[PDB]
Amino acid sequence: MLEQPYLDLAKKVLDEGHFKPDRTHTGTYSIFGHQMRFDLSKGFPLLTTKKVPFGLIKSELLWFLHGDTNIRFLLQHRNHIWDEWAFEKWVKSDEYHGPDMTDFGHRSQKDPEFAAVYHEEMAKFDDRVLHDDAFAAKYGDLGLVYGSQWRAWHTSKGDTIDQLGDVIEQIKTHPYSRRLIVSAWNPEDVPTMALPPCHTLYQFYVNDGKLSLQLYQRSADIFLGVPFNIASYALLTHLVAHECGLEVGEFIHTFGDAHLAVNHLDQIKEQLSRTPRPAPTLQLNPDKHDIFDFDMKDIKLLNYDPYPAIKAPVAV
Amino acid sequence: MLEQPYLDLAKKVLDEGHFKPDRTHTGTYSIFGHQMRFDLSKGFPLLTTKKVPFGLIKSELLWFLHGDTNIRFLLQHRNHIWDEWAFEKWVKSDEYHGPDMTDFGHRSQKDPEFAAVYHEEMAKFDDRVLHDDAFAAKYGDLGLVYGSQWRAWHTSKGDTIDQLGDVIEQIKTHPYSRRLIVSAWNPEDVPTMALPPCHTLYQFYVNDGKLSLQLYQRSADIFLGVPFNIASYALLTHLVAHECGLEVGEFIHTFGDAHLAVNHLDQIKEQLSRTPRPAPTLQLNPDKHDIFDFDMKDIKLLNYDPYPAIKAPVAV
Ligand SMILES: O=c1ccn([C@H]2C[C@H](O)[C@@H](COP(=O)(O)O)O2)c(=O)[nH]1
Ligand SMILES: O=c1ccn([C@H]2C[C@H](O)[C@@H](COP(=O)(O)O)O2)c(=O)[nH]1
Repeated sequence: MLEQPYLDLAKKVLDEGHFKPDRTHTGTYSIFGHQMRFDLSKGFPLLTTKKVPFGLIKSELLWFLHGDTNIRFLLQHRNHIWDEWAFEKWVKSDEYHGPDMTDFGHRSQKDPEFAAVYHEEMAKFDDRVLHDDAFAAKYGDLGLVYGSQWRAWHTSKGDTIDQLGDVIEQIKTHPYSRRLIVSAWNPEDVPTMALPPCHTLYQFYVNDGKLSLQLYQRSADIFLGVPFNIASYALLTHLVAHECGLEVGEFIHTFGDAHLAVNHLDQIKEQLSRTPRPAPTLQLNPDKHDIFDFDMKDIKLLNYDPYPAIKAPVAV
Repeated sequence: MLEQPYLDLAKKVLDEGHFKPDRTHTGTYSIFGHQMRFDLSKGFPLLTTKKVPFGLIKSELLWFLHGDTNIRFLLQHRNHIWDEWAFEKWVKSDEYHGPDMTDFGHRSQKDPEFAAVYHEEMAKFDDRVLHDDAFAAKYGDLGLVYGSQWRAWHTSKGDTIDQLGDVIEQIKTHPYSRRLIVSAWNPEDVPTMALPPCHTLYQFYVNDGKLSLQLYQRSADIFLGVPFNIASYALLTHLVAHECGLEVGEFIHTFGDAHLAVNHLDQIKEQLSRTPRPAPTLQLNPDKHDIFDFDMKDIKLLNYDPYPAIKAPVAV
């Protein structure tokens, strides 16, 4: 079925990946270099063998797409994927006056009595970002994230490039171009960012009226990360194809280091017992064409019928 | 044999690639997204089914490695891969006083009586670059090429990053790093360079004392280009492994658009009749460790026994 490539990457890491330490007290099993294809005319690759929240995956992408770097848009669609990086900033800053909150990510997962204060402060931090304008502008704004790297790359003569807007324009006028490339890796920010981007670079490709997209992903968490990554970029393929009025082609997903966390073996094995169902269909608004001004209600998912979600611990 | 992946990419493009126009009056057959592996402990992947000039492939890489961007180093090892980009500059410039030389690449291949003056001027241009210092500095210097993109990426606050020197340092001290990435794509130069780099980005990887390298190549000429590309980067894998004292692992070659030019079908079919021979062995100087100061005589090839070379026309 559509998703087999992903079930094949999980199996491949299980009986083939080697043990490799990382930023965590536990390790990972990992491989290096891996490529998968999804024919997007076959259906949309949201996993069926595990419930994946599309609304999250899509409100994040819109954010990227508007070139926004402020958490606030996200909070307003109840999407919190990005709160820990914002709130970190808050905490290491003058203006903050609360229980230190040092190394809160690790310590969220030991103490059930800290994990309860972290969850209080965070709710207030989210609250202030949502209502206090001055506040958002100071700690709601992440600075370097995909949205500005895509739509406002800072030059050396202090202006701004919209890589993606220009690229889309190129697709419209030089479809056979071999240089349709949006990159998110700036070698001058990289050594001082707490997260240099995982989604390093991608490249668009046109042939016979079809748009395809290859993603170069330096590092992928097979269980938690890669199910979301797949849908993000398959959605982007669709949106760009829609804006250029091209038919949709293939999403190619290339990896550097694909890993599975050692405390996720059981969950992943559980996943491999399930038998894929038919893929959902994606469905974009026909009246609206500028994808830059797309909203939530413009992108529908149809016939998504997943297995239950698989809760799992996180890696810290 | 070691090279099968390449013979498998050529076949794959033959009975599977679709017709696609490009910068040339002829087309290309092409595919999008492709990955190959070469286990470098099995031997060095210089093609055996077609004579490939190692000396060229290596004097180019040393140049990159010294962070040089001046043609002159190259001329001094009789390597001309880069002369047309230098000389172009010359020609569209005040100081030049000769037969116009407009669109010389196309017109080199029609007129056997132009192709003879182009070959005269070029010999003089090469001569001046070799002997006139002021001259080299003005037209010998290509500006943006791999050597400065690797070793002197210009920042926004007007300094210089040595991506590769830093990366190597990282390999030495954080071998399990998932961010060992040297990128050659600067979104701010890209729209005004006559050749935005083909070799877009690469990433190093370490496990069990072995170094591997994945290359993201946006565009590859399967017949002319890709045999050289393979050895460049397999050499680089070796040199970096040597400097970090790690064993050598795999070279993974990832492609965006892999193409074959329509006037190279016959040559490629001829190539597929040949039967690979055993791979040559690479052999680097043990006394010298700083790869930045490696010379020609420090890198030997052993037991390279190729088939004859396959001359072919070029695409213009
Ligand atoms: O969409 C995402 C976002 C993050 N990660 C993971 C990969 C790693 O587990 C971690 C990044 O750590 P480094 O790879 O930078 O060291 O985030 C994913 O797999 N997918
Ligand atoms: O080492 C090299 C250098 C160049 N090319 C080719 C690929 C294309 O034929 C051409 C670049 O043109 P664009 O892809 O930028 O349009 O150079 C290679 O395959 N390998």
